[PDB]
Amino acid sequence: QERNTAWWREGTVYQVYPSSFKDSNGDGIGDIPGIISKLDYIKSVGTDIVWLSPHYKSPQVDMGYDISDYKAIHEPYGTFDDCIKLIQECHDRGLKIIFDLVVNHTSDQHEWFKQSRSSKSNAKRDWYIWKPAKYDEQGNRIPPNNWESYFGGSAWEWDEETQEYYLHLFAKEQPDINWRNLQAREAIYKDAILFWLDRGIDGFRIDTVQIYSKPEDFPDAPERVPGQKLQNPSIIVETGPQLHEILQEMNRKAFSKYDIMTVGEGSPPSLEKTLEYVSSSRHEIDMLFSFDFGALDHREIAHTLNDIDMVEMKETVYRWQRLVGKTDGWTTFFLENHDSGRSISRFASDATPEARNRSTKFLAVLQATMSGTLYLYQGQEIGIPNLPDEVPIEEYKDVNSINYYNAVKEDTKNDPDALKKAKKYLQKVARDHARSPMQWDASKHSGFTDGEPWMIVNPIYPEVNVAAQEWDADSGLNFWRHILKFRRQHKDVMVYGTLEVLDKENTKVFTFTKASESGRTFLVALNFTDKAVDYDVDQFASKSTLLLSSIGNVHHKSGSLQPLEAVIFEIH
Ligand SMILES: C[C@H]1O[C@H](O[C@H]2[C@H](O)[C@@H](O)[C@@H](O[C@H]3[C@H](O)[C@@H](O)[C@@H](O)O[C@@H]3CO)O[C@@H]2CO)[C@H](O)[C@@H](O)[C@@H]1N[C@H]1C=C(CO)[C@@H](O)[C@H](O)[C@H]1O
Ligand SMILES: C[C@H]1O[C@H](O[C@H]2[C@H](O)[C@@H](O)[C@@H](O[C@H]3[C@H](O)[C@@H](O)[C@@H](O)O[C@@H]3CO)O[C@@H]2CO)[C@H](O)[C@@H](O)[C@@H]1N[C@H]1C=C(CO)[C@@H](O)[C@H](O)[C@H]1O
Ligand SMILES: [Ca+2]
Repeated sequence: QERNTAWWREGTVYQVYPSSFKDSNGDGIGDIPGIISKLDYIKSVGTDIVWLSPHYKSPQVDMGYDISDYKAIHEPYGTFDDCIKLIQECHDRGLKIIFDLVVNHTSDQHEWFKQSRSSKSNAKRDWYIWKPAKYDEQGNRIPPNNWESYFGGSAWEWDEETQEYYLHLFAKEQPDINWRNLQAREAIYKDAILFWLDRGIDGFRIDTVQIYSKPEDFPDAPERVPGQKLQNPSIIVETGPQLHEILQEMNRKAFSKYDIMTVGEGSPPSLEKTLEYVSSSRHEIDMLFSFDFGALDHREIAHTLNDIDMVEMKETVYRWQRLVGKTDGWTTFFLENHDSGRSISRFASDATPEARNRSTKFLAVLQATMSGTLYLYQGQEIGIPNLPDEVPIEEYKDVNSINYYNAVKEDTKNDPDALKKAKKYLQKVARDHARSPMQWDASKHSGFTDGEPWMIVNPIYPEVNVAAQEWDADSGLNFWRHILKFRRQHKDVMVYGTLEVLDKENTKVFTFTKASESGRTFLVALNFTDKAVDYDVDQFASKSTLLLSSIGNVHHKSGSLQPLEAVIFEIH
């Protein structure tokens, strides 16, 4: 297996969320012709690869991650031929395109499930996870175990007709596939994987890549939340008894037969268990998204917010940057996605127009200097921030946001202090901050739509929009275009280099080196705080030359780092 791998190792990925990128026909929903009309723009950012979020036929309970037919397109996004055309349009512009592979579960509207739920005697009954009910000391019906769904409530839904519980780690409308069933495996390989590989896509982002294989005895999850009755089972369903077997099968039957890239969502906590997924010697997948960085400011199982521990952040970056150079594996780096809040609001400052611009550049230096495959999310390049405090809870259309808030409403009997704390939690880390439509210009709804958008546009759009940043040399967009050019030109150090952490105990400045096998070495220093901090590069490098600062080289002062100032020096 000798492959073309440089294109995905060095490539810049731009993730498009179809419902929110560009509406071509005034119904308020983004669509594929709209995407096609903005591919020139996507290319102009420095993108090599487009990651298209789910666009298949789907009732949109979980905005496309509940799929009812892998071989058909969500009608608002366009026709089947619109999708074939999008692939060609990307290829025409020198852009690769990867689709989202969501096969841990399907919609409850998928024909497979309609048949499986039909009857215990149906041929596809075993294609999903059906378990009998249990009874307590008082004789009341209870589910097989304490598993909590990732979206709240029990992970088992009761089907009255067949008197059995079915598993759903996500919503009740997303029943989980039984990956022990070999007939289910074959139908998924045919419909979800090879159908699209045969129509010329360049690979897949694999949704929840670690949780396909459940442990046969479905035991109770550990007490992760002290005193709570239900417990999230992520820690026991990840890397299950058949997981590696399954990825090996996907590789042998499909991924190895085409010139593609595969990135899986979710990584183990250890280097060696991670290498079981991404070591090129394992012939499974190419790279993984780790949730570790995204978890530095909140704990989702307890819905709590916390201040970022700078030392923990250093250890978290090094943890997965380690893969490049010292192993035959690969890694990824990203600050934003369709499941996260905006990076400038969470890791920098969105307080003022000046701060929004400064913050966009600061985080661009942090991402651009990380080894592995770099991923951008639509709007990260212009610095879209979180929806402000004035946006009411009713605008948070995400099912996860609605479920959590409603859980607080029910369990606290509308305690207004509890709801305010719930709102504040969501204002920081809800998925809705990524789904507010892309901001093209200062017209009505930022030019995303001629009609009324499905989701409210962030009200900062008159200032923050593509049109306002295009011809301003000082904009976040032009900073991103420049730093991606810098990254490509110095790929030995930025893409493929080995990362080492210096000045570890410093709680205000993160300093790391990027070194290529040739010996060429860069030193990167980021002041994450709101105050100027004394910083002497001569204490970490004998000789250094400033290459760039996120605040402008002429504003860099020797002996210190300004608030949210990131600098790159060539050393040795
Ligand atoms: C949305 C996302 O849910 C899962 O990821 C999050 C977990 O639910 C959180 O609890 C938290 O996980 C932590 C683990 O509990 C902990 O053991 C440790 O590993 O750290 C984790 C981070 O603190 O954070 C996770 C990241 O948000 C789930 O695993 C992930 O796959 C889900 N995302 C995709 C799944 C679906 C289902 O189709 C979609 O709704 C999303 O759009 C997907 O992209
Ligand atoms: C103390 C803290 O103040 C500043 O942080 C503020 C931001 O500048 C504001 O933009 C605002 O951020 C909120 C966003 O508007 C909002 O969208 C939301 O989602 O989250 C943000 C709230 O967290 O409010 C912030 C005040 O909370 C300042 O920029 C920042 O540096 C300051 N952080 C200090 C904390 C540490 C300890 O970890 C020390 O190193 C320094 O005192 C500062 O770094
Ligand atoms: Ca539309």
